[PDB]
Amino acid sequence: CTGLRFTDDQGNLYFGRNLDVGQDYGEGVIITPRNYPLPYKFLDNTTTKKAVIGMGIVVDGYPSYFDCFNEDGLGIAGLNFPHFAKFSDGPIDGKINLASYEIMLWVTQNFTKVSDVKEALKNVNLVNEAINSSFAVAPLHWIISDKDEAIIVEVSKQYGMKVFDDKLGVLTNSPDFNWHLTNLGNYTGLDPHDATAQSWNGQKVAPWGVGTGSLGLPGDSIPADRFVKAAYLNVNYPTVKGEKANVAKFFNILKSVAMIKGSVVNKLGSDEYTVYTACYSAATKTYYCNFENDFELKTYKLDDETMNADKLITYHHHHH
Amino acid sequence: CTGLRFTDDQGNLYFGRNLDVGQDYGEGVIITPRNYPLPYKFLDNTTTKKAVIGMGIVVDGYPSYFDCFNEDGLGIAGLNFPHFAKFSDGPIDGKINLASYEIMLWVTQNFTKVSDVKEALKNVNLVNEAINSSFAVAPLHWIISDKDEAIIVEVSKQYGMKVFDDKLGVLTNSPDFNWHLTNLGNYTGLDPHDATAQSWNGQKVAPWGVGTGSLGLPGDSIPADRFVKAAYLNVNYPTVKGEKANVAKFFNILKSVAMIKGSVVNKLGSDEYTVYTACYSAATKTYYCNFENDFELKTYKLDDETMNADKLITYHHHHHH
Amino acid sequence: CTGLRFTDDQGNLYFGRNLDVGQDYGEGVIITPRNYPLPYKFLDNTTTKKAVIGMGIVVDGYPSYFDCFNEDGLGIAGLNFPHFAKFSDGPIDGKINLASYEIMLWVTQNFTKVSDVKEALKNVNLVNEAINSSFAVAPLHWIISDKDEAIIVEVSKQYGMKVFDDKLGVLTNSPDFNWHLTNLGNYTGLDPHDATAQSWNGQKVAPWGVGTGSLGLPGDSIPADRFVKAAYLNVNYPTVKGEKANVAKFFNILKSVAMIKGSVVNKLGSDEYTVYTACYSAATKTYYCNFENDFELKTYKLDDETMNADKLITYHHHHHH
Amino acid sequence: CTGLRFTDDQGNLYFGRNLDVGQDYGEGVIITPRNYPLPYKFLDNTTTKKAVIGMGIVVDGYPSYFDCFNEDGLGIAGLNFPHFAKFSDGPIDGKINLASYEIMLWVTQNFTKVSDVKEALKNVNLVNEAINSSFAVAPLHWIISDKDEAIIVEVSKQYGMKVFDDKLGVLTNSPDFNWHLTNLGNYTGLDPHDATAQSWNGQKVAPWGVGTGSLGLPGDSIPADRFVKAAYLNVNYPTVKGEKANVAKFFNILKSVAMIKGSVVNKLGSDEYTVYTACYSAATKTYYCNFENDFELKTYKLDDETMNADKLITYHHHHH
Ligand code: NA
Ligand code: NA
Ligand code: NA
Ligand code: NA
Repeated sequence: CTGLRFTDDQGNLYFGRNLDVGQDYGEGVIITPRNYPLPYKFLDNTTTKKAVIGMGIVVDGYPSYFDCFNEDGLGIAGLNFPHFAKFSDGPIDGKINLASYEIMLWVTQNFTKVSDVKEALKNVNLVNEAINSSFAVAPLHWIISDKDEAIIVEVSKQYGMKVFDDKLGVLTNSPDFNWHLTNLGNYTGLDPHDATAQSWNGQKVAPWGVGTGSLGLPGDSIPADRFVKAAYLNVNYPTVKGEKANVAKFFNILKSVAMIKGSVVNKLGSDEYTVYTACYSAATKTYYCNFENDFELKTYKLDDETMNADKLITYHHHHH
Repeated sequence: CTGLRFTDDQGNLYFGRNLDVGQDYGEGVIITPRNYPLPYKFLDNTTTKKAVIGMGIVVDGYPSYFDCFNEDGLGIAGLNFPHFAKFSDGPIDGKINLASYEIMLWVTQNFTKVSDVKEALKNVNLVNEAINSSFAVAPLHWIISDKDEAIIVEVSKQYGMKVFDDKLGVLTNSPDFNWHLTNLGNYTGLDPHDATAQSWNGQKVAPWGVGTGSLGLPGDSIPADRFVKAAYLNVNYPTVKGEKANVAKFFNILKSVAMIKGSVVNKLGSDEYTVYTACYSAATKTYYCNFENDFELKTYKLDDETMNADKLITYHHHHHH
Repeated sequence: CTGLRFTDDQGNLYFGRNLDVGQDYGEGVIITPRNYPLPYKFLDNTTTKKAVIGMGIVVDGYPSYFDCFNEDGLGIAGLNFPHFAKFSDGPIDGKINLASYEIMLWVTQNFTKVSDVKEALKNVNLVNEAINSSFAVAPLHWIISDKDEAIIVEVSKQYGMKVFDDKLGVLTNSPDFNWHLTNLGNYTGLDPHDATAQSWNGQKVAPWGVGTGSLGLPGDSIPADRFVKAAYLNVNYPTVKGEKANVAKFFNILKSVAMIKGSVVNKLGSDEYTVYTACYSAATKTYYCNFENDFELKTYKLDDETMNADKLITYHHHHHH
Repeated sequence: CTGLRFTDDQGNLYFGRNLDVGQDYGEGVIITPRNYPLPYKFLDNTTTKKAVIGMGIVVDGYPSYFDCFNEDGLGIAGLNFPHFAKFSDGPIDGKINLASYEIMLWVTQNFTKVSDVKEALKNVNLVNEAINSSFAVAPLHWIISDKDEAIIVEVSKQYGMKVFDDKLGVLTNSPDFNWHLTNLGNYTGLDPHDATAQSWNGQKVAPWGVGTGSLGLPGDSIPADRFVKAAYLNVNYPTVKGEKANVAKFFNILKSVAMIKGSVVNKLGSDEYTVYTACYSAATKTYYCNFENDFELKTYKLDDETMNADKLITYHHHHH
């Protein structure tokens, strides 16, 4: 998995992710309308006040999102953080206690600004607790973004709860976010500008084509390598104008660091690959995605009809 | 540029390319119908006998293709081959003489099997002659494919004319094709299979995520590195079923090795990037494409209307750079 | 700099380092005998009780070691830790307070087991104090080893004081040690075993020579890359028998990751390179070393003469830079 | 294997090689004096006119050299060229026909200048013929050097006999020399100069230590990678003065690209590693070497005693 965000020139946000998995989770697009029942394990039950859209599954009427985005332009994506993620073994007195899966809707239902999320997370405790008996707790970390800033939320057995500002606009998987940030200093030799002809003791040594400035840029799917590549691409990609160009830019970057089917076989014998790429445009309230076996962009929208529906709106699962 | 071909389980061909350039050329999609006038610099002028589709420009009524594909399922793509490509000073008596730009139509008009193209090429001579004085001769090499085999055609100052079988189904830019083939032996350490946990003198060293067996796979846009990655992806991608799945597999692979805007600045100061990605599906006679600033797939078809049109059918030019 | 330790089949320790710098420091080999005066900034002044040998300079009669090893087979080496290393503003009541330069002698004089060093360090405080106003406080971290275990000591602004067990037997420079350890998981794809011939869609792709399983092993002098390579070599080098074979194995490994003159120019314009490589053999109490411009092994020994000398024994300084 | 040459400021040559093998060949240092019997398979038998030194084996009184150097400052080293090397299946009329193993002494006995070797090789045919019944033909290519130039001699089934000028002063193994030269253009992004701090969308990304300019320099033992690294090191290493400094420089470079024991296991189950590193100094007529298990430099010399001996002078085989 790779998460990505950036803005156009006028602060319109484009924010999304690749889902890179080794099995089928049965997910599909889900629109949660306003005034939908919203239970909490350790807080008063309530109802949604904001409509949200994203990809996920429905568990006894609870929309469990892999990524979701509210009508006000703030979203969150959950990505794998194995060997690090570890939540509290029980709620703590005086904290805002959330089972780790509840963070998706807690963030999208109560906030519109990342700066506010940041202040609220100072009294939040994430609890190691599953939705129900037949689910395990997923070892996730999260990227949260509005149009002004993105933060990384990580709760690990190594370091506890840490919240990072993410100026690169990217997130992958393990190890922890500061490790990845530190790793970038080893890639300062990268340069978009091509090299030119040289004399190696009088032997002409010259580029055969363009691209020689990025010698050393990794192209495999190791999380640290996708991180370096996605970060490099995102910060050097110019700002572009309009919905079509920005959506295209989003998919150009994430299809570049996609995990290609057949190139990764996990230790259990299964292919791991990017099953879908998705982008939320806050300006149009539109969720764009495509699939490993179906490349044309699909669109799903928060609008006056869907934001006010009486039930969840769920699209059949796209068969991988 | 990266060219790519493969087939599905029924022998349906999927064949196309990325165009990675640093300036605008005015190109767009062009259908050339049957019975369209076809001049030759050094051969008897004639008319097209098969319809073709692809990307290119029209120069004084002559469709000059970047890539093109005939209704019988054989296609060709021209890619840059700098510091190598060199053609004859003039025509040669006894040979089939073509200005190098004429090879696109000469191949798509006269053949349906790459086997026949291979035999005819033994008597072909490519000439260093431009279409007119406004254009320079482009230093190209070519990939040609039907459903059964793909070949690379390179005509160089170093080696003369060479024709290679291309079992990898990929082509990029310089150096020459046998150089790239030889390079693959240096990457036999790549493995789709993940590593597992190890004991480094009792220190547990274990992967953090999947992908560890492809350690060393280059991610940059140097032609050698795009060749290795593109070949590695193509040969390990499973054969898939149906038009939608195969077209998506094509774009999945070529977008993986696309040259991303902002990441490559040439020595003249211009961004080099993939301005379009195109796929020809021989089974539906459909040309698919999308662009750096417009990701939706656009489709264009050779069918009973377009193949018997009375003129060139030209779609508008999408601006870039 | 790269520090390295391992043992032979009998538990004889071989422990030393490369010094990779961009200027001359005047260093040379120094034997400090037993019963030599030993002042402390924040502790009762005393005398040495064990003889030590290593590389360093003498400042007003005080041997300031870059690395040093005591007659009981425990040693320590200081390596650069920039952008991390930070020590206390002043001493702290109740702690064993040391100016950071005093750690070399404090360790080699008071311990023979790394286990005891580990316990004492829980009450140690390192102070940001130079030896005098002519020298700046060096931003060091340390590797300490006996025959049984090696530890890394890092005192940083980011993390305070940390002590790590070092099963890899290696240390380089920044970032912090847990960062490097974590990095190793990304290199689980490395394999000493050669690849063999493969079929890439029927194209034979086969190694041209041995070594193909270590595809992706970095060859540059970035501290992260020297750490990965040095750890990989050390853990896969077989245990060897005898003094000559073990000393050679040591130099084989450290010369593999040496920083070669001319290949690294720092932002101030100076060449950074390995000016010397040194190995302490605990079994013979012998310090071996050679230099960038003099490859013969020079040897210096702690024995009954040098350990009971009446003064510091200093060998001449070999000029560099 | 890696071969290396360079000169000091006054044209004194330093020239040698690593031997990287997976088994023991029983080789040792051999001095061949003047007037020693020198048979040829396809030419008149003669005697040596120049003394030579180097590493090799003795086969029925014939010194079969892995590398050797004549008293006049010209040397040759044979290195592996598998899957390419292919010699003539029989002598050709009108050519100077040499069985491929005879080239070592033919070059060192008849020439002092590489420019002369170059002209003579135009009428030379290398023949696929073993020393005797119990030896196979080794698939070698060669590096030949005097103080002014080095050439690469390659006879392959792909390309026939080719002779290259070698301004890099290095040679490894397969593939062919022009392939390696072409490969350097892909590494033009390498720079000895360190990178400096950068702003990745306002995130400080800065080197943690020196060395960042050579991002992408390979450190494994694949022949193409040792070639790139050795070439880079040799052309950026400054010229140095005097015998000690130049011998040290030689070993610094070749120990850097050495094949370290335990890091390479071949498909038959054996470790491959650098068993010896050797350097001939033409100025002192001294052959320096050390070994994987014995690091102190050993020296062997062409002098008035050894150049005029009555038999071969052979040192017992160093046991690996
Ligand atoms: Na509740
Ligand atoms: Na004509
Ligand atoms: Na004191
Ligand atoms: Na004879």
